[PDB]
Amino acid sequence: KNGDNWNSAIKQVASGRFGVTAEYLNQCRELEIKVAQGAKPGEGGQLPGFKVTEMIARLRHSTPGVMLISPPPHHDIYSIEDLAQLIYDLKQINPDAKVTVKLVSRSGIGTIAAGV
Amino acid sequence: CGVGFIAAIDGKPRRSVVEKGIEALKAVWHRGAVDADGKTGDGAGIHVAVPQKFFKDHVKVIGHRAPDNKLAVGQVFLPRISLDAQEACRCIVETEILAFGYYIYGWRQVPINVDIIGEKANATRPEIEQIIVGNNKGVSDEQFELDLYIIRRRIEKAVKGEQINDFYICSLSARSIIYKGMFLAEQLTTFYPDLLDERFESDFAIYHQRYSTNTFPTWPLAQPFRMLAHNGEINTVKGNVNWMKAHETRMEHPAFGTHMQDLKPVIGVGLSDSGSLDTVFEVMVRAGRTAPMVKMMLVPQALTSSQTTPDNHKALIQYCNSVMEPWDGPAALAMTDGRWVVGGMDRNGLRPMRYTITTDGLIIGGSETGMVKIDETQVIEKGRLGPGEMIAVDLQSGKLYRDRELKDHLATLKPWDKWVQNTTHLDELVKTASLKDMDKAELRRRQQAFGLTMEDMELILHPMVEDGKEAIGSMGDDSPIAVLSDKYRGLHHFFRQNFSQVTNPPIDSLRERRVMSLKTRLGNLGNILDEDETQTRLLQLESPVLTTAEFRAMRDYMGDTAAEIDATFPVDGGPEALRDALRRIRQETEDAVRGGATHVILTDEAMGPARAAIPAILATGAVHTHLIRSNLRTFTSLNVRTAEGLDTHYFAVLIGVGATTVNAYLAQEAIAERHRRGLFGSMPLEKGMANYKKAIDDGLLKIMSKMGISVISSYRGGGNFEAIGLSRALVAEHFPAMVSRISGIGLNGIQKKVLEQHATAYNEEVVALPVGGFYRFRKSGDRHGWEGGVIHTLQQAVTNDSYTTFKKYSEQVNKRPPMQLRDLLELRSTKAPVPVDEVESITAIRKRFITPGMSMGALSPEAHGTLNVAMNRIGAKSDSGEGGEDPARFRPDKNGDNWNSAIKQVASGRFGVTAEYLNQCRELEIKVAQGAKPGEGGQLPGFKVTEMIARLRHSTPGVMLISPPPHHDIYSIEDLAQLIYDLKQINPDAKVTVKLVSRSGIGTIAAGVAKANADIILISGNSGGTGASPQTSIKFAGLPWEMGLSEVHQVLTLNRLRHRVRLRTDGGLKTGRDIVIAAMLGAEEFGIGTASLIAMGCIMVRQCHSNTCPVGVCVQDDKLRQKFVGTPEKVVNLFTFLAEEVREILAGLGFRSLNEVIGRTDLLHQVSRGAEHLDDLDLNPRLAQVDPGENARYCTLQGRNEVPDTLDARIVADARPLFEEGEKMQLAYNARNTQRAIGTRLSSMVTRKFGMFGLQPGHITIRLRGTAGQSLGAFAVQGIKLEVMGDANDYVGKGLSGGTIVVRPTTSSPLETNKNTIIGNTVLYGATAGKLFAAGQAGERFAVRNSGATVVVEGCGSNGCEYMTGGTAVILGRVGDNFAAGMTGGMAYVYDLDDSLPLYINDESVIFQRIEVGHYESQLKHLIEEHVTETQSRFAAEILNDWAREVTKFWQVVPKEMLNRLEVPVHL
Ligand SMILES: Cc1cc2nc3c(=O)[nH]c(=O)nc-3n(C[C@H](O)[C@H](O)[C@H](O)COP(=O)(O)O)c2cc1C
Ligand code: F3S
Repeated sequence: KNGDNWNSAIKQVASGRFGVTAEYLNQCRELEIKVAQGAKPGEGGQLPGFKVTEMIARLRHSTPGVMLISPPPHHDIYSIEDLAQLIYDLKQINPDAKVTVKLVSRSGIGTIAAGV
Repeated sequence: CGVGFIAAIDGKPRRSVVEKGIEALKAVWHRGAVDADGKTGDGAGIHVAVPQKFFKDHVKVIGHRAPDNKLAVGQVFLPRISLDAQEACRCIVETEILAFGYYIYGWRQVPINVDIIGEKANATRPEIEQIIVGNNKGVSDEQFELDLYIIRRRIEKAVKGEQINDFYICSLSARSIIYKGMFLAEQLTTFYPDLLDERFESDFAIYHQRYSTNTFPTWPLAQPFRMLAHNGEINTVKGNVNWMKAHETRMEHPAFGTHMQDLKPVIGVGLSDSGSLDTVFEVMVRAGRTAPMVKMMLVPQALTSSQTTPDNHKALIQYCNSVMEPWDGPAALAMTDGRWVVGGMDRNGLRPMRYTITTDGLIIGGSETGMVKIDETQVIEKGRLGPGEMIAVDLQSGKLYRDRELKDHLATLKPWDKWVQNTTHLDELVKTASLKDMDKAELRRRQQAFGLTMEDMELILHPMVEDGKEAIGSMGDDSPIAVLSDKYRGLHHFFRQNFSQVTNPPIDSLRERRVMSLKTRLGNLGNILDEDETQTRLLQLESPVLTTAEFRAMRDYMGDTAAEIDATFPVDGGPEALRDALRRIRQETEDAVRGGATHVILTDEAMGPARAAIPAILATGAVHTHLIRSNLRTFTSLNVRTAEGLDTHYFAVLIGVGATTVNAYLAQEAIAERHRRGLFGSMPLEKGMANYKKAIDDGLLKIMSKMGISVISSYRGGGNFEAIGLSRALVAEHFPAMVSRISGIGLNGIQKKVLEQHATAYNEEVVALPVGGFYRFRKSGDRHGWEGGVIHTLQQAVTNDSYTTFKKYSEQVNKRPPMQLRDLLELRSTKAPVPVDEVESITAIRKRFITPGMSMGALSPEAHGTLNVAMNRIGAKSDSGEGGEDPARFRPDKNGDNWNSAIKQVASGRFGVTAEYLNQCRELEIKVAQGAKPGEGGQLPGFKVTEMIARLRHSTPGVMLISPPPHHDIYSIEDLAQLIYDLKQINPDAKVTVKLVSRSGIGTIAAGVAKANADIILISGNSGGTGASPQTSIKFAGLPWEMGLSEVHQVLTLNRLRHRVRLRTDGGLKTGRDIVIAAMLGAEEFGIGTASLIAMGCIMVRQCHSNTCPVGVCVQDDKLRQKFVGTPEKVVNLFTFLAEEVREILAGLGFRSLNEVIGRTDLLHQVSRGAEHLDDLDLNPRLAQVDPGENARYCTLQGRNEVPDTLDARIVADARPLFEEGEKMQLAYNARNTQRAIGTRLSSMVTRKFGMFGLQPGHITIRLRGTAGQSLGAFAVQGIKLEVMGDANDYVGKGLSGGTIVVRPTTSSPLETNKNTIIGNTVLYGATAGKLFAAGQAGERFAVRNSGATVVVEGCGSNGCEYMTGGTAVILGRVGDNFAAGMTGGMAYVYDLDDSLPLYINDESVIFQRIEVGHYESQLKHLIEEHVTETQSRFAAEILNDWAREVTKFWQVVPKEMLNRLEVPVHL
């Protein structure tokens, strides 16, 4: 009511697919795809046991007080063709948003850049 | 437009100064007008020192040997068309230079670039050359400059003496040089490539960029002049040039020598006002005086009778005003000598000026602050200039003198207190002389001799001596003009007063009487180029009106030195008695003057049954003009008696023509007679005489302030009038420079009428005075325009739908004898008639009609609503008026009507003006004046302000409301272009229409307004009604609208601007023939006005100013409002009938539509009255037809005229998420001075979206870096917040309604907050609600007409909180002069450290005291807490720390009207 916009303008599609939902993908302007980040490029994001509250369980559709660790590989990205298919899917489900990949700087990234 | 000066304090030549000057020139394009092509401007110029090394190297390159003494350079514009004229001009210059024996080094042709100048300013481009002269005789510099000045005068004279036009010496000296032209101000440095060389170095630079009012340019009329650079306009130019012509005969000095006989015509011919000002300035400087002294003597400071000024400056000002008469008007001067550089203001403080000091000893002054860029880490003092202030720099000693220090250094030269002590003010003289009768028969005889009536006499005389004020009319005058009458009318009916509309504003009289002077000096004229206490040995009077007692005292004083002259002529003389009488009195007074008599007394006590009296106006004019033409007026002070003077207009016109004092003895005789019969009651004779004298003085002050003049010493002999209905020969022979565009009766008719009246008076034994019918109607005589029969016939025709009755009404209206100018005309055509059906549809001409607005405070809201309903039903456009409008009227009706308007007025009061109120409309209207009162403004009596109008106007109930005459934000055409910019910014779908009043010379203002991006002009005649106005204003002002309309159309077509602006006239239209004639003259839209009122109940009772109008139209009480009998069907039928008659007459003419006739004057002809024998009124110039060329005479483009975009656009694209979702936003930008009206378009958008108060405060915030332009936050609604870091220019916070503005120096400022200026003038003009927190000294006219806003400022200027009505203002520190004058509602809190407030404040309607109630203490505490939280000012925190000790230092200012109506008692 006070002109406060609490929504998030960029949404993420990570390797966990915790809160992804048909309604969650239309409240945005740009969607982002997560491959790896600068701290844990291989093992994916993790969340401790005593952190997840009941609200976290409702957000992530899970059991309260359990250790949640995201699977390292995107189970639907096993090759670059899978990446193209996933971008097709995302652009189909959202008719007006943009897609974005997220890489980590390493040698031999040129071919990956050209592919994406 | 703008002037500016950059000076170095040390006094060393350098390049950075010229660099800064050119940079300042390059950023002023926003103020000056724009063109269509972008290659022509109004004129620009720079004035710098002479680069000695540059020309020395040039001469060395030529081949000569450069000497060591200085080298003078002179710039000349030679004619370019021919070739042999250039040769003769060079020969003239060389033969007048080589006379003094100097040596010439040669000429030079400055290279210029001729692709920048547009084609218009190129057809009159002169050939620019320079001449280099050198001193081989070896004289000092002062003699050198004096000789060069004398050489320039001699050259100008010898060239003028040969009719060699277009030859101008711009500047010839060895210290200064001038580079001026007609190019754009920006391209200066790319037009004169000489200025690009880095070898030009100076220590002072003065730049000017003017603002023209004519499409045809002229090079020599482009500022700056030799010793001056003026911004504004000088009103008193005619009186000043006349008195200069008088003084030209006895001014001499041993410095010049025989060459003084060359400089007799000190003022040339064909120069503008600033030109004459500059030439007199240069003379008085070269004579030996210094620059500050002559600045004081030409335009002095207002001699206040207060204890704010010590006696030193008081005696100085007395001497200055004793030497020379002032030059009133708005003027911000930036002049320079060879030694001093002075900036100064006028008496009132209208134009703006701001200066800044750097750390490296450099001072930069100009009109706006952001014109030059300086880092914040180098400013030392940002100042301003109040009324009459001045700041100077001395280059020889290298010092900077501010106001008080310079005033002291001036007043410490000569013993001014002793010199001023040799005067004599005639009060103790009459007091000690007081220690040392006419029968009623001859009294009535003479009263009938001079045509005085009885009822019209007491109706205007008894209210003068009863309370001390003047009468009040209630409706527009339709009496015949001075020449079309058949009864006797004195000469004063033939002179209409003047006024200023746009070029310069009028002056208020009730709240600015401190700055007006009515002093009169006798025996004071002398050598202005001499300085000795002999000049302060004269006679002083407080007012030029004298009763018989003081007149006898002065007569006994003068005694034998007077020379009394007759003013009578034999009645039995031949057909040429008046001319011989004039010649006789002329020779008599001239011989008396040559006889050493220093006084002339015009008296006509020799009237009897055998000799008639000459109208004193004519005698005074003849004597004055003859004493001027015989080089003798400088000797004798003219003294005049009369037997007719009764009203203020008579005394005004009698003093304006040359007289010094007027004594009306017969009126005092009549007053004493009326007292001896016991009519006033218990009032003594002396009290009545005092009231009468006060009334005459106030009338004179009103007539002076009508046109922006504050000194009677400069109005005398000015000829600021217009004679309508007189021959050209007589008005050019026996009167000063005036204007009479149409001719009139000559000497024969005057004598005939005088003799006939005298025969009716004395030959027959008249026993009682007639009843008279001038003001009111009577059956005896004095025919009018509206009559009983006509009113009844109109009412019947409109109430019975009988078109035949309307035809009979029109026939009755047209058959009357000629009562107006157009009645002397007759339309004709040679084509064949056409069946009536082919004429365009009735609705097509019905849509060309409007109804001029009337304020809601004047007439009852029922009639206003009826007009609006009828107009919104028929399809035409109505007007809301001046008193705002009801908000709930913004919704349609269930029956198909709408109680809204289509045109909103933005007057000089700004009552209900709000960002919303300017949105529900189509055509904004900016009222400047009207026909019933040109220079008074709208007024509303006391008891007509009920609670409804109180909640509408945000005012106090039961108290009078008189709007200020001048627009506090329109002081010149520059501010008017600015205001039109703001108004077109706030509303995207409106066309801004200006209103005008007919007068002489309106063409210049017309062309200016056309160039100022206006859309619709509106010319009004003198026959417009009102709700309340003085009688002199109604009967003795304005001209018929035909003359003005013809003039404005011809001027707009001449400059090829007519196709860019429509035209519209109003005032006294009843029939169809007048509409067709108005269409023929050039009008396109017509307003009917009061006629509609008569079709609604008004039957010309003329009691609207008493709130008891019988039928119930102009009323504000319950009982009379219920007697309303109006109906919109009446107005519908009225407009239907008008369109029907127009259709019929246009069919009879031989055309088919209105587009075929607009702009044609070759269809009119003139028929005269041979039996009247009067000199045929030469209406020929009113039929002057100029060929339009290719653009049609009526043509106009579709839609409003475009306008450039400001920063607001960049916001509305980056804030679109706000207009689509409604969320908080914070934006940041850099703000230059060129950007104007930052943040108004967003205000309009949010007003359309959420309304006035739809968003909570601070819903969207904007930060601005640098220097904001003019009109910051104009009409910002609640929810917007603006915060600027730096300084604002002017007009900041205008029209604020709910918004929030914050100004503050940036965080790195080394300055002191409460010791510098941060904003401009007229801050918060007519705001309604919101807040304004600042840190610094404001400007003059701070928070005028404020009502509801809350403002907190640290120190302000003069006229603070003037005319306030509500809200709260918290001032910290020193306040200006004349503070809280005329305040009516609200409250003020001042912080005084020296208890100086009781000396500056105005005790008219405010009381100042100490704070006692804890409630107000807590309120002020909260306000200061909020202010210091917002801007983090250190002074506010320091106050809040020591609050328990500062609660006593505060003073409270409370209006005299809210003493009991307030909830909490302000006094315990
Ligand atoms: C009673 C009355 C009140 C008026 N009030 C205003 C006013 O408040 N502001 C204004 O600009 N003109 C005012 N006018 C002038 C009209 O707008 C219009 O110019 C004038 O009445 C037309 O002249 P007319 O009487 O011949 O029709 C008023 C006129 C009358 C008769
Ligand atoms: S004189 Fe005025 S008050 Fe009404 S009756 Fe006529 S309009």
